[PDB]
Amino acid sequence: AVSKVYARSVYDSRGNPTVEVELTTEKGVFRSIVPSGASTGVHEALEMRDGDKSKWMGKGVLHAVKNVNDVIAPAFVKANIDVKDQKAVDDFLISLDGTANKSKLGANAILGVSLAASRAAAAEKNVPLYKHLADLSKSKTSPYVLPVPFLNVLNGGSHAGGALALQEFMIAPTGAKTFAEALRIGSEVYHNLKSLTKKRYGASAGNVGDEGGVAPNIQTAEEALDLIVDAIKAAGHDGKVKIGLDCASSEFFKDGKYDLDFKNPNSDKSKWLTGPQLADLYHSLMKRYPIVSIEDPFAEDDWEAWSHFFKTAGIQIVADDLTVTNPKRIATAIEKKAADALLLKVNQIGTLSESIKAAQDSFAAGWGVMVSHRSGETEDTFIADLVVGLRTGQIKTGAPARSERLAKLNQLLRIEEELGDNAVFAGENFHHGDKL
Amino acid sequence: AVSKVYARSVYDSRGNPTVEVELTTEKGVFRSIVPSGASTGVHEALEMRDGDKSKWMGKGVLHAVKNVNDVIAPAFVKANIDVKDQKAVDDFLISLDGTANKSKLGANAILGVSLAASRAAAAEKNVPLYKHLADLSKSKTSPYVLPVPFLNVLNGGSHAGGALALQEFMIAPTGAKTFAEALRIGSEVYHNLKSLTKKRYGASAGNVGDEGGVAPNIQTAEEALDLIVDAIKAAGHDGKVKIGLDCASSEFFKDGKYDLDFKNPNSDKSKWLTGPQLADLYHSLMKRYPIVSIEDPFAEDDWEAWSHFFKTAGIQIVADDLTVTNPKRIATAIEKKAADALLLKVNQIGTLSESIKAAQDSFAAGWGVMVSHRSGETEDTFIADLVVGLRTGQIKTGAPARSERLAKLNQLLRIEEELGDNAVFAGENFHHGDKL
Ligand SMILES: [Cl-]
Ligand SMILES: [Cl-]
Ligand SMILES: [Mg+2]
Ligand SMILES: [Mg+2]
Repeated sequence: AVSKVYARSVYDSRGNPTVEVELTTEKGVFRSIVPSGASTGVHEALEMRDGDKSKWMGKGVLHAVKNVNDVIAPAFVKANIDVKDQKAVDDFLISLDGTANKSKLGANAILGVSLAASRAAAAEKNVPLYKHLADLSKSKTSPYVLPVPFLNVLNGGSHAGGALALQEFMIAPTGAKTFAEALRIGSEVYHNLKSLTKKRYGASAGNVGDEGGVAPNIQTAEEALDLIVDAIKAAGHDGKVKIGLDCASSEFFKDGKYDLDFKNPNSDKSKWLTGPQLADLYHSLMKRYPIVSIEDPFAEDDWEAWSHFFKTAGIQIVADDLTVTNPKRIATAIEKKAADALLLKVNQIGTLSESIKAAQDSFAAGWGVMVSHRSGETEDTFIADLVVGLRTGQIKTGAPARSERLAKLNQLLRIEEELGDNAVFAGENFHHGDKL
Repeated sequence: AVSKVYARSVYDSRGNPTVEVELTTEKGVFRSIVPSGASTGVHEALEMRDGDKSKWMGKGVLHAVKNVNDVIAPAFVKANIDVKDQKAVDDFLISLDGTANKSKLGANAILGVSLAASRAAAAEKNVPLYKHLADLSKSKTSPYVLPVPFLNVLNGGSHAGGALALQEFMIAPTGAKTFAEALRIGSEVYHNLKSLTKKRYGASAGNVGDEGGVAPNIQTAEEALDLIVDAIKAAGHDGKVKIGLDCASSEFFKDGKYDLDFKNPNSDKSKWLTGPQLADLYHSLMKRYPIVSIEDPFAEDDWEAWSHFFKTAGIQIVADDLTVTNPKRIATAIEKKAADALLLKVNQIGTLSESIKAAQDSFAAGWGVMVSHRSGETEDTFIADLVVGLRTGQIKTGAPARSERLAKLNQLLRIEEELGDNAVFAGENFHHGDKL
């Protein structure tokens, strides 16, 4: 029985405010912190921002906090809802908002409460969070599955100087026998990579981006890939570590063509590519490097490009901007066979219930689900329990640097330990961890 | 009653393993993570590192962990000590190790249990951690004092590629009326500095160092100071934000002199300074900029340079490498009137009791105490409660970026809200927060 609902403003990993919510019941006080999403998006749930240029550069969340304290709290408390019933909880908040995009209350206000309720329910049931999550999602818990962590290690695209258009380069320690082992190997690689970067690109090159990876001035994709290969070798993990890529192609998509030199204000339209030309480029890289996952290879609305590439690509293809954790977009993607893996951002949708259904719908279609962090994260470890609870076998939660990232990885080490014999590391079979 | 003591290996903010301890009592499970120190030091407690080049680059903490699990645990559990009795707990641990620098068990194995114990005691007493810490240190609780945060924003010296010899540039929002307000102001200036840096030094300049600050290629101290002044003005916080510096002079101390171009292998010995010459340089800066605190202005053993500068300097003078949170070093510094503020790194000593005694000893001599994070931090927020419990009025815990930093800052916001009328923000009187 919830006796109180309260919110306050706290800071995310990048120094911007975000919402923190507190739910109190007879078992104690349960908290959740919302990562940073969108205030102005077409398909996503909207996060409410204060917009007062006089405070926090216009990024405050006092309005959103006020919605929780003064709008949601009274009603919720009065409603006397069973927190164990996540669905009723979420339906309640949704109805209160009454908008399709949670634009009345703000998706940041709604979500905080959604997740806190889950924490409360787990305490009530006297079980760990991931177990309660497994219950809510009807996932197999015999055994449970630990995910392969896709570690951000190097960044390109809008995150760095240099011509390199591809946004994220990650490592996936699929060859490990345990999560703890996958994490150690991953950390060794990262360290080796950091050192090589400093050596070749200069000390300043060691500074990290929002997610903990480095971002030297790289000029080509081969350059970056070679670098990573060298780090794996140096760490002595050849054959045990694969590469994941986030092309974030919507950033260089122009006039139906893809500008690989989008960084050049003077890019040559002559050289811009068509989706098929671009597809051929990726096929080439795939043939030369151990790439096992590719996210957003094509633009958000370029359905045709995605379907074409999908037909002949043999690795996991992840949809991020193409689907924006949106039910309608997911349905379209599925039907068109545009990809086979969905990057799940709880905050893009706004409630635990909807998030769960999105994953379910995805699994039902034979697709994988990569649970993901946001660039502006917090010390909240929810996602760690979520990836285990949904049994996806794969998570994207930053480099093995910056505590907003590590906090999740650490929670995973904890979970694995606790599960003992009752859990398995997804390893090479991460694409379908739910079916293991 | 403690029924179990357990340790595991987790990762610090830099991706290095560290020790995590958990203690169980009838009230629950209590945990703590140790920040990263030194496995080698002449005066600090020794952190135990595995040294196996085949794992974690030689940084594992399996041995330290085995020490907790196989040596400390059994003995601790059988001892049946009252956790409320912090002295008994620490005495027990110290004796068990039997060395003066905790080199048998490792300071990292010891500290974890010391801290965890404090958490369990707070729960038993049914009070927030900061209150228990207040009780333990005999601090004044009416009202309580929230500290001024010294936020790292820009780095030089070892941390950057320009000629700048000084290591840390921090801002301290003394002019705010509340901790929350000081934090908001602090964040605004940080954002503004980041923009300006990217603008003048290039986008790559926006990447952060270990502690969340930027590290552009700055050539002079004025250059850096003016940048900060500009950031403060851009943010509209003129007069409310002060500057704290960490010269880390030991880094450029050589042969009795101070080489300000130590980064240059071509430093001209004819330009190396004497303590008094260096003292003059600092005086000039203090004249031109609003510097209210200077850390390690002279080398760790250069007692004479320190005492002399101290005579004439009218600002807080902080001791770091000079004291290494060591009782003998502190006593010496006090006696020689070398500084008036001690940087406290709990991990440099190894136990909570000793840390408290060190602050007490410092307060007794009229000095201030700046509670500090380590470069390798964690999601553990112990230090936030500690600064409040010791009533110091000043904490050094990184830039307002990277969750291993914000976690503490966010913890303070919570403490502040909880205390309500019962607390006050140190503001301009941070030097003597204990006597406020
Ligand atoms: Cl994001
Ligand atoms: Cl340190
Ligand atoms: Mg993406
Ligand atoms: Mg220092």
